[PDB]
Amino acid sequence: SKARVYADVNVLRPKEYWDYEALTVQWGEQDDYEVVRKVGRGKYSEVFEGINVNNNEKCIIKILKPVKKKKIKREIKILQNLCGGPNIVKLLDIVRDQHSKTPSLIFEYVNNTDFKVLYPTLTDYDIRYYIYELLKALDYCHSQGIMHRDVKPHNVMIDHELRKLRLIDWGLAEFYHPGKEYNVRVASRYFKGPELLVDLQDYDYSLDMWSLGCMFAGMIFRKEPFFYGHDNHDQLVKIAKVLGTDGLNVYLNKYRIELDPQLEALVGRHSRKPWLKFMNADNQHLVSPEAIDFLDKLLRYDHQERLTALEAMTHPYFQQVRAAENS
Ligand SMILES: Nc1ncnc2c1ncn2[C@@H]1O[C@H](COP(=O)(O)OP(=O)(O)NP(=O)(O)O)[C@@H](O)[C@H]1O
Ligand SMILES: [Mg+2]
Ligand SMILES: [Mg+2]
Repeated sequence: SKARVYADVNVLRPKEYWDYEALTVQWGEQDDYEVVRKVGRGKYSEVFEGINVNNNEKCIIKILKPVKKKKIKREIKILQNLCGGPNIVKLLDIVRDQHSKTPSLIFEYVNNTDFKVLYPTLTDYDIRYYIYELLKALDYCHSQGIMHRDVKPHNVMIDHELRKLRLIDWGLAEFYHPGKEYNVRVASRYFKGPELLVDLQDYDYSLDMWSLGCMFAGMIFRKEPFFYGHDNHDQLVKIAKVLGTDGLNVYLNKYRIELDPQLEALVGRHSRKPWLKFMNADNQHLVSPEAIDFLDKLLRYDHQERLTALEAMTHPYFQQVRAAENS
């Protein structure tokens, strides 16, 4: 399997672009940024709203926990490669604690509204606008040869009042190389695509489109997360109960994949369930034909059949967003 678009970006660019184990950090001043209040975390870090002492503006401080040094160089190099791209979180400085050399990443501050509270207030149009904005970041990162690999609502900051979106958290991201087998232990469970769960390691930028589709399905069906499995195996079973197992078997045999037989038995045999069977009172003001048509072209087992970020932004579903953007 190879990417259908932007497959040669790293191929054609200099080794330094993508050779992040060779990064050379040019540390800033740890004192310029002060911690004001904890806003998030990961198994990987502590994230605080900070203040830039030199100009008084809010900032974000991402204090990294001890991990192999390559993991830190990777996240930094990707941020520097994308800095300036549409809706890509801006990395402002990199600083360390003299004593422990604990690295902290400094970012622009986005005044986010938690998605469990924001998403449910969104109008149909806003959903369209925000997914469109998130698509600009994904088309931009794919075009630069990088997969995000952790597309999910906690990694999408929205300042609703400013109608500003930033695709944050490039900590799992990677440079795309035609033919490389990648670890499949990436992304959040609800957003893991079929290829991660069936162990197809030579995946590409299309994994991010499956993750975007799960976010979209959650928004229009008012159901978070939309594929709610307790562990990986179960995550593939929740997928197979919606998409049907005929499609899966087509898919497994296309790429020459034999599932683990216990997994294979959990999965079982399920008829495809049309999308409209999730339509209800609460979500019917959001489930029209274009939404379904669009969602259907994102949530496909075959990563090769899924829309690319570029195709997705031109889908008719986003016509009004495009026109508003054009005048
Ligand atoms: N620029 C930002 N503006 C506002 N809030 C932010 C910003 N960056 C990060 N946060 C918050 O910090 C949380 C975690 O930081 P993030 O950069 O996603 O992750 P990580 O520590 O590498 N975690 P994870 O998603 O588990 O891998 C997010 O889910 C946000 O709520
Ligand atoms: Mg995160
Ligand atoms: Mg992360």
